[PDB]
Amino acid sequence: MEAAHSKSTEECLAYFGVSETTGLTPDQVKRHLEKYGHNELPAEEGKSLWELVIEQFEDLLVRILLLAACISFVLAWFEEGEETITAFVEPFVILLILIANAIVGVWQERNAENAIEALKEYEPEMGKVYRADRKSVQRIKARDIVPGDIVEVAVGDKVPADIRILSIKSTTLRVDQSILTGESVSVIKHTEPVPDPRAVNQDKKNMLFSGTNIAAGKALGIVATTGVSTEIGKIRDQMAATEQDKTPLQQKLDEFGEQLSKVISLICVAVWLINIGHFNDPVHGGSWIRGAIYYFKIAVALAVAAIPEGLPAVITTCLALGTRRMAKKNAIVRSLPSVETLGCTSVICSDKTGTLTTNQMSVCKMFIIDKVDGDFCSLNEFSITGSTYAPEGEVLKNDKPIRSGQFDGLVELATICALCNDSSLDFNETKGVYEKVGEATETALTTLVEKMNVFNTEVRNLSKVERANACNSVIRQLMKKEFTLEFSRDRKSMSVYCSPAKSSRAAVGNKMFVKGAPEGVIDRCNYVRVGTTRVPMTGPVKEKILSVIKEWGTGRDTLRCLALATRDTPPKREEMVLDDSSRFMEYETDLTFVGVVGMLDPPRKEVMGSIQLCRDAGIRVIMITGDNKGTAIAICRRIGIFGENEEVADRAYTGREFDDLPLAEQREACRRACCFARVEPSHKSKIVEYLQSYDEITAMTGDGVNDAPALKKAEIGIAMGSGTAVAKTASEMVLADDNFSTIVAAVEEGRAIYNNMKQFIRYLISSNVGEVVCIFLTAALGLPEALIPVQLLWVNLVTDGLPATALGFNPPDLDIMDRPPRSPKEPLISGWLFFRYMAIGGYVGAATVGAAAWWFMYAEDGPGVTYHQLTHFMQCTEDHPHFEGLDCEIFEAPEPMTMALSVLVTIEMCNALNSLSENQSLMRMPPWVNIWLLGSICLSMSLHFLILYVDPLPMIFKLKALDLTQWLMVLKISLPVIGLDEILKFIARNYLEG
Ligand SMILES: C/C=C(/C)C(=O)O[C@H]1C(C)=C2[C@H]([C@@H]1OC(=O)CCCCCCC)[C@@](C)(OC(C)=O)C[C@H](OC(=O)CCC)[C@@]1(O)[C@H]2OC(=O)[C@@]1(C)O
Ligand SMILES: Nc1ncnc2c1ncn2[C@@H]1O[C@H](COP(=O)(O)OP(=O)(O)CP(=O)(O)O)[C@@H](O)[C@H]1O
Ligand SMILES: [Mg+2]
Ligand code: NA
Repeated sequence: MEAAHSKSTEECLAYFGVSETTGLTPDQVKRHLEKYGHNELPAEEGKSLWELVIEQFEDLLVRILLLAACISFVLAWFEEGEETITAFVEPFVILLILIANAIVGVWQERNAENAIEALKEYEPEMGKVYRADRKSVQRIKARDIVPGDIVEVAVGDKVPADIRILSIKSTTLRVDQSILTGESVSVIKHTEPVPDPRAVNQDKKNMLFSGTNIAAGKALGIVATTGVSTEIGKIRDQMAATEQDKTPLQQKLDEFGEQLSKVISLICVAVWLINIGHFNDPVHGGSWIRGAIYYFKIAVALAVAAIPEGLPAVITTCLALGTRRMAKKNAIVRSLPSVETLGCTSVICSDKTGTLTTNQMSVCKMFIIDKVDGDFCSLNEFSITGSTYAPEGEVLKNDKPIRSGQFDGLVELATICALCNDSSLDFNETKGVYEKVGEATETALTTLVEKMNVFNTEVRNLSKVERANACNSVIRQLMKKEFTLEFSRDRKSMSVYCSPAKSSRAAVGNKMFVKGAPEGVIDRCNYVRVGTTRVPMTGPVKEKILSVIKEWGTGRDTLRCLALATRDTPPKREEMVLDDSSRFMEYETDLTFVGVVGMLDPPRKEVMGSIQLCRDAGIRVIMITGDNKGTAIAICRRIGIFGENEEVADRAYTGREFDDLPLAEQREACRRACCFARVEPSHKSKIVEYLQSYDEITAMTGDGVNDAPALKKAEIGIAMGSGTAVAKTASEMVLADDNFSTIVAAVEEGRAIYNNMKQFIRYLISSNVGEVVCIFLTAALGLPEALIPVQLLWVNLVTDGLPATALGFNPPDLDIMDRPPRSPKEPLISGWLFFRYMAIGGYVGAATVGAAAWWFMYAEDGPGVTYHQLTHFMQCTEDHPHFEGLDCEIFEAPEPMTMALSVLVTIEMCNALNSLSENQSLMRMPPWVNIWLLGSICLSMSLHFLILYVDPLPMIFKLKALDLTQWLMVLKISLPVIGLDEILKFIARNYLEG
């Protein structure tokens, strides 16, 4: 391996000590191969079903359930009555539930995918090398390519490794480095070295990246780095090193079981102490192990009582629906759990051009030197109409139509835009629209010529599929494109070498047409053309030129400027090495300015407003672009990131400025800044680190593998619909429409979902609290079981779930977007709210137990010891004549249970409603505010009545109710809950919170 790109062709050949015409020798291979290993990325790791199901049974709760299911299973086998043939339901059900979860997670993860897996899609199976054990090129498996061997690639091949170019055989080499950046635009590779050792891939012009494709050409090169050491290999490392935390909800839940667990074992401790009398009174007689079974079978009740068995199903079904929802709004969210974290986004870093703007360019202004005399200088500003690349529009001066032709400067300005352009227009029939062909900024300048036919030629007499390129075509035939000197970020500009068409324009012949950033060119300008005539560049005219350029790109116009020039007497062709880049800037000098051109990348409509929502939302927004700081800011102002006259010194940095700062200040800059200019590689990733240090939930965008590491590290990495596959696999969400707006919209659904989600959680949990109270009392008093796990299950899963998932559709608040994002550290239940369900539950636990016990005493269908003796119901068949007098089995009666449970059910269909709002009376927030909530409650009730009226179902449970004598009892017990709440709710007025 080596830092080749900085080293010369010979330097690399020496390093690895290899022959360019021979290749590595079988010894060198074995050696190298050993030292560097094979050319591939470590394999994937995926827990087997075993490992899966094992974690599926790793949750403390699911564990607690498994133990519980066992105990029950053990207890069922301990009877010996033919009628106790139902005992195998309780355990069998729990297991189903448990199992069903495992069945999910296994099919869940199962259909997932790693972004690191996506990368291996870039690893081409074969490759071509030249090794000493043969003279012709060998076609071997990339896996076996080694650092140092001479490699060969061409037109269709996928570059197998990070290769330094040794020699280009075709007349030109082109590469599609999009898997890296995403830009489909091919680039030209050379052979000479690049000085900077810390140079970004972009400027490694003599380098070939493992993953990219050869757009056009054929070349020979020497392998620099392999496997994980290659540009793409580094990324894979970063993405694997990165660890993503759990959704705050998943956090909050794990925290719940952790506690749910401690309480449980504590109750057993209390319970045991309440029945500790058995150490000083027991007649050491029989029923000693008919008492153990009690504390045991009462345990598994306690468990299913404690766990919100159905919650998981509710949540997931909620998230899915919302997902499917967001999808309609163009937000493609991949992991359901994200929807939570999304609704909490603190900061959003959005790339500019693709999402904030439309990436649809068009020239608005022009300006050619009109007159220079003394210090008196006069320009010639214009305007151009038409936002589509469409050839439809008019050139104007002071908003008055004009014939570009009448001016010379323009005629040239035009020919330059027509010959220093590697793009083109095209018209499709499928959707009758004018489509860009080359690059955005060029495919525009071409549109600029069509709109301004400098030599008034027909056209209106031509079809659209001809009109698109019929003014350019003309200028293309007045001069000959000898070759071009490509754009390189060093000299920020480009130029085409031209010779005329013999006898028609051979006045001076060989010309050089250059376009590029205004700064660069204008310096390299020693003359200015005042329409068909030249004058030496001079102090004032230069200032006038630049000045307008600043206004155009800083002013409300926010335009991108391309100063245009031509080299009247270029050097002689033979005096030019068209294959080594350093000399281009030298070739593009002693120039004559012929005009600058401005163009606009229009923010999207929804942006202006979305940007405002976020403000309202207290969600910060940061733009990341490639625009010079000066312009970056201006555009930030035009959209609302900044105020028209707001101070921004400390709020917007440039990629470089940022490096020149210390890890300390670096951090500050981030929590306050809102605009990053020309940001290099790591910057994205680093910024996500500083925005996380302040514990902010942040979103990132981007689409090439270059940004996979940031997308993975952001709390919500965001990919583009038209982005690459890896980026997507590395992202939590995907804007099918690439639109910034789509982001916010989504952030909002997330805030809505959670609110409702949040409620049904509180709903289910609370009941689970009361269920336990019941089970406690039932054991603290000694009273016969009031409720059975089975019943309980059915409840928490169905009778209670439907209303839960129903509340999921709770209409959204109105100020959802006027409130700061939620703090992740916000507990679902605490304070006075803790107190309410502290109460409610305590109520159901009394209501329930009381009701069943009621049937025992005070009931007209099986009276009982109104003296409370029922408490020793254990002792019945024992001392029958010991106050018993009657049938020793009424305790095992079914009706008393059907009491305590129907009291529960109703108390829930009730408490369900008390949850439509956390603090609003129902007289304020009526139950019909959500029809599903009511619609479901009914579905659950009929269901309840289904377990009673069917014949199979009842047997597993309790018997029917005696409506009006027994049912009314239920109601005079339950309904009162609503009030208890309303009362406690009303306590929201007597305090200061609303
Ligand atoms: C589900 C049923 C029960 C009985 C339970 O043990 O819940 C406790 C518990 C673990 C918490 C408490 C429960 O505390 C009690 O109910 C007191 C025990 C008295 C009954 C014993 C009879 C002798 C929650 C349920 O209830 C109230 C209202 O007091 C609210 C909340 O839970 C949530 O926000 C849900 C988490 C998704 C948690 O305080 C939570 O602890 C936490 O870490 C939280 C933040 O989680
Ligand atoms: N095809 C081209 N040839 C020569 N100069 C060009 C050009 N396209 C743009 N320019 C000018 O050169 C300067 C830089 O070009 P560069 O290719 O880095 O821009 P870019 O802003 O399009 C990158 P990004 O796509 O990330 O926003 C620009 O600021 C512009 O003034
Ligand atoms: Mg460009
Ligand atoms: Na992520």
